[PDB]
Order: sequence, then C-alpha cells, then structure tokens
Amino acid sequence: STGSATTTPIDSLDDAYITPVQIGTPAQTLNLDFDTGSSDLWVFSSETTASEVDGQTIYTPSKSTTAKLLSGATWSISYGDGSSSSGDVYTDTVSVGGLTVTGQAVESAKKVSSSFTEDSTIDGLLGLAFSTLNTVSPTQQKTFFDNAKASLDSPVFTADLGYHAPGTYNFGFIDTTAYTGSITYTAVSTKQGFWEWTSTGYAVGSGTFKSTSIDGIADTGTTLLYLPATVVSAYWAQVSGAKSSSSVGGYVFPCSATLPSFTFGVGSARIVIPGDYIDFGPISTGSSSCFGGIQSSAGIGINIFGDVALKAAFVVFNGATTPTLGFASK
Ligand SMILES: CNCc1ccc(O)cc1
Repeated sequence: STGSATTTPIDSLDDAYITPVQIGTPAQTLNLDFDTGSSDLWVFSSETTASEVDGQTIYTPSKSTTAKLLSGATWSISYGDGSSSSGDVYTDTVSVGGLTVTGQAVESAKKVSSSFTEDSTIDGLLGLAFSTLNTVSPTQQKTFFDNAKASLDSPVFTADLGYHAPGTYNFGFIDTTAYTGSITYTAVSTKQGFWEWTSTGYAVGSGTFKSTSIDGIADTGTTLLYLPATVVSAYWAQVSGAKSSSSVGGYVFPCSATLPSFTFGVGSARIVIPGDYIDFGPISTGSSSCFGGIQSSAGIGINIFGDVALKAAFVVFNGATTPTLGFASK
C-alpha cells in the first residue's frame, strides 16, 4: 500500500503545515500538523474543555461506528514552546492520503494550552518520530507510520514541504519526479527517539564550506533552523544591522536587508537554503525589524533542522530495520 497527501502552510510565513486526515466511520476529516519530532496522534475532540476550543474541527468518537475507548489509557505531552495537551485514548480507523490503518490510537484532548486554542487552523498533531516517545500510559502506543509500515510497499515516508506553497507527504514510496539529482542517505540514531543525524558542515552565502559535525534532528513540527551559537553568529554577521534581541527572543534583522543563503552538508552533498526562506517577517505588524529563520539552539539542548531547512530539500524518512535519512535538492 501507499498514501499521498498534500500539506498546506497555515499562514503566509509557513509557521506550520496542515495535512487532512480521515478519522472514524463515517470519516471525520481533521487538519493535523505532521510532526517528525513527536510520537502522539492527538486531536481536538468532543471531550476538549469547551473554553479551550476556538474554531478547530473536533473529532467526536461517539459518531464513529469504529471508535473504541482504550480503557484506562491517558496521555500528556509538552512541546519545546511550552504548549501542552492531555486526555484519554480511543482506537479508530485513520487514513492519510488513501493509506488506512485500523486500530490506530487516537489521543482525544481533554485539555490543551493557550497557543493551541489560539490557532484555529491546527486540529491536532500526527507524530512521526519513533514510538518510544509516545506518551500513552500505561500501555505505550504506536505511531501511524509504525502501524502502517508492514502494509507499505517500502518502509518509508517522505516530506516535500513547500516555500509559501503546498507540498506533499508520501507513505510507502519515493516519488523520483519530486527531486533533482540523487538522494544522499545518512545514518540515524534512534537513542533519543528522534530522526537524529549528523550534518557534515555549513556555508554562509557564497562563503567557503566549514567541515564540522553538527548533530541534530529532522523535525517537521519545528518552524525554524536551530543551530549552535557559533554557526548562527557566523550567519547573522553577514547581515548588516542583525543582532540577537533578548526582548524579542532571538536574532532580528532590518526588513530592508537581503539575506544570504545558508548551506548545510549531508555527507558529501549540500542543501542550499535560499535567503528568502530565512525571512519570517516583521516582529510585530508594521515593524521594520524582521525575525530570523536561523536561531541559536543554546538552551534547547539539541540542534533542530526544522522547516526552514527541510523545505529546501526532498527528505526521505527510511524506517527500515536500520533507519536512515535521505536528502535531495529539488
Ligand atoms: C504554537 N504552540 C502549539 C504547537 C503547534 C504546533 C506544534 O507542532 C507544536 C505546538
């Protein structure tokens, strides 16, 4: 089997991308944020505290003939930005892009934090990191990908995110029309439950490539590219008037600037992030200070190759017995 779904940016900055997902029978279609940095499939639901729901589409298990309470199971998760959600668990049929899983754990939110309520475009998250991070207790549950794997033609999914445009998530096959050149594969560590890999270095604009190992994760759920402070300072030093602002919470730059590209290494291959991808626009409506798309990972405890980086590439998440990541230009 295979599946193929279009993913669409939630706003004009590509803060996140939402992909339609069918849950239940008859289908209830919710727009979820596919997240390679977490391992829970959770939804706004008929159980979510009514004051915490503002415009999201909800899953109603009582209207699904295939929904079953997973008796006793609870879940609770927090994300890097201080947002969180928790609730109980149903099993139901879940389809993505034509690929169906029966008996998928669908984590129903009873509570969500403010930055979920305030985003009407995200109806939940679909985790695609390793199932060892799933928060369901007392019986940990599998991700949609881990449940689908045995049915797939090839144990892979691919992320092809758009810059200010829709893109595609594919399951079970590699669309050889979707990228240019060859895919370079690189080793993954699953020790922390993430798609963790080591980049071979970086360049800023037309500058020389610096060969240096940068451990990090491939995380579709993160907007920005979070790298060591050395690397980030080297990038922003090339933008006149850029500075790190404690008040704003990262590097800002004059909106009048033209940003340089950023290149990262994948083995002997190179992925070039155009400068335009690093612009996240005014810090506040009408400001002439703009927020940068490359930020320090100091204090996060991990480097994160988020959407700024991944949208520059065709990315293969190879879930074979020995997992690997692949990157191609496109
Ligand atoms: C913006 N805070 C809620 C949130 C949204 C999306 C996501 O991947 C994690 C957390």
